[PDB]
Amino acid sequence: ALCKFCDVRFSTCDNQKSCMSNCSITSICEKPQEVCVAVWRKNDENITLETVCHDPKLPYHDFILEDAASPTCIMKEKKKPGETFFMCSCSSDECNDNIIFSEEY
Ligand SMILES: O=S(=O)([O-])CCC[n+]1ccccc1CCO
Repeated sequence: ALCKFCDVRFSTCDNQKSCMSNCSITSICEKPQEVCVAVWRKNDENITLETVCHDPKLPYHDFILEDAASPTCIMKEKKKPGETFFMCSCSSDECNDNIIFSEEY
């Protein structure tokens, strides 16, 4: 359990099949059950990328990390009232550093 852990940073990730995190912090997750998470958001002022460790038995941003067992971080759209974002989780080393915006691969 070893993840990029910069929390929410500005990003230029847009209109590409995959993105790097460009996060310089790689952390040992505090608890062994934790997985890596990436969250991509765009509003009319900026794009951000959030990278953390998170326990997948706990919701994150009001969603369950159903993909926690995956070695790769495959972005999927999350829609709630007021906000749409993209999120993925994964459980291989620094896997939230290689963020894939496709299911084609
Ligand atoms: O802002 S949007 O509504 O179009 C969602 C964009 C989703 N997204 C984010 C970042 C990189 C790539 C993609 C899609 C693949 O090109």
